[PDB]
Amino acid sequence: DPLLPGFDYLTLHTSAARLRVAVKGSGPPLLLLHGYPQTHLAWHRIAPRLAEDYSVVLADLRGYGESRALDEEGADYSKAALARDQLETMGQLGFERFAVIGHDRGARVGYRLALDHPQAVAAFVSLTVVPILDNWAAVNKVFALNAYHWFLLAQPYDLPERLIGADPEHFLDYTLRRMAQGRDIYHPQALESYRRAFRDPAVRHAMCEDYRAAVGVDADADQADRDAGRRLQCPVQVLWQERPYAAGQHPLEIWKTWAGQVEGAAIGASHMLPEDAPDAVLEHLLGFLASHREALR
Amino acid sequence: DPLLPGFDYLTLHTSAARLRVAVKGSGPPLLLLHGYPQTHLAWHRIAPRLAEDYSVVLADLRGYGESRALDEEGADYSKAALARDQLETMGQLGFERFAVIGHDRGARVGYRLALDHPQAVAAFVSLTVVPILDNWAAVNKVFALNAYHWFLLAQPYDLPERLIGADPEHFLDYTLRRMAQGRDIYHPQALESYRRAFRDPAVRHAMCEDYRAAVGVDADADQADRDAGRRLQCPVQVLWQERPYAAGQHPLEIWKTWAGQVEGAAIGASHMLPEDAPDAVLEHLLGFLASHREALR
Repeated sequence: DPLLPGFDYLTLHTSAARLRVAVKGSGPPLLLLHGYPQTHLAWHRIAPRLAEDYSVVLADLRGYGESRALDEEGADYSKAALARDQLETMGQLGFERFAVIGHDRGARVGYRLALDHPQAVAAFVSLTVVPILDNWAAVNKVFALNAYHWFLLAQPYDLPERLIGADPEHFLDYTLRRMAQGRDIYHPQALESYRRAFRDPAVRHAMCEDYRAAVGVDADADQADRDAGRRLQCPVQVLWQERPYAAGQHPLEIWKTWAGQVEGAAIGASHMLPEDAPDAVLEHLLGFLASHREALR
Repeated sequence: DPLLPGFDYLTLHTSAARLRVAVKGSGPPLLLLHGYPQTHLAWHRIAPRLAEDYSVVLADLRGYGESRALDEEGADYSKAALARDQLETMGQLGFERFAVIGHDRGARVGYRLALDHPQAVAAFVSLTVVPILDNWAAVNKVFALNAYHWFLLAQPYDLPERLIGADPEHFLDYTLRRMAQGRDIYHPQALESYRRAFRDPAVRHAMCEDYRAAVGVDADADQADRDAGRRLQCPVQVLWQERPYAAGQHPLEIWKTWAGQVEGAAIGASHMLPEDAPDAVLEHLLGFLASHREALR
């Protein structure tokens, strides 16, 4: 089976970025946002089915894959900046309001987009993510060991770049295997795309910048919204990895503190839900989007 | 001024290790144990003064500097194992009971030695260290960012070895500058010794093993002592970096939960107390050892 049959590959020129986008379909618009250390190809098992019924837009996040900031020196990689990229992307393609489905870092861009630009986001789906403010409050010994890279990649420039850049393919391959819990989920051709991106020093730097923003400005933005009592205004679905959650850390419970309309489900797979559990993900997504069909109008 | 004038350099062959030791002086015995990422030379500003009045023994920790495990494949780098090295070292030199002064990882070896072998430790001085069990309980976002390496170096073999081994001198130099807060405290010749050790892949591996033990067996050992109500039996001095401490985290308060006889002082310097603040350290050490002169008998 081919990868992304019938998708049209575009390069969009926005005010601050050159963005790689792939589009297919007709009907209400959906924007799908991948995570780390991946590209838009992570959606290859999901996006074709969605494009049977929806206008589907896949994008590489700024700095990841083939997307680049125009400021090659001091670009902004905050989630707020990447949220503006999404507004501009969808606007250029003809959409002022759209649903957003994110995995991992892409879900962080997505919820920030929903908070900052509620008029633009019809519905929001998070795969594996709760807001960074909640993640930081949960840090303990085991968290820091399991997610050691959240702390490494956030060290000041150019410490992590020097470390992860020594043998990029080793670090990429190690990381993908770890995130997949050793499961054979990566299409060999999608993998070559992830590898090529990670071999680019600019991509690795942009990834570090994402992690630095997570510690800093992204967390400050979440705190400001918490202080203001600002919530997501659209229906939210959260799909999470089946595992134990400590008190106060269950993803459905956390999302209900950020949004008045929340639903979700556990999926028995690795963290890499798009690639590991596409049929389960699709069943949930399709049902959610159908249930809120009027919201998508 | 020369480095370690009149010190006699020895290589001791113990049951599980080949240990680099340097000795000088006469009188009651003191064992000085350096930390990470250093060697026994870190004591060069302190040990000569002490050797005017005491029998001074400086050792490279197992795997650090010029000290090596005999098992080149699966050696034990727990603090308990390194504590046994110290018993054997001092015993070979003629001492069944002695004072221990440790900095950083060396203080971790030292307190473990005191807990496991109370008959051997006359007095204990910790520079910058509280027990690992207390450190782990304190982990939060800021801790994990500041001490990111505690989490990186504890990742399973051979992840951190691959990262820190790519450009060893870059990582060593970065780390020493960071620990010194940019202060010009490293004697250029001591620095070459630290650099040579870090260029050895076996040393870097042993350092990772230390950090892995900290997460695992070392913490389990501390918990067992806490469960048993086992405390250090000797007088303890703690010298700590002048900085704010959260409630429950002040080093004097923590040590008083581990020992009945505790004193200490803040020193206004970087973490690298032996090299940054030797005169302050010496004033405190000399006074402590003189106050407990009868205990050293």
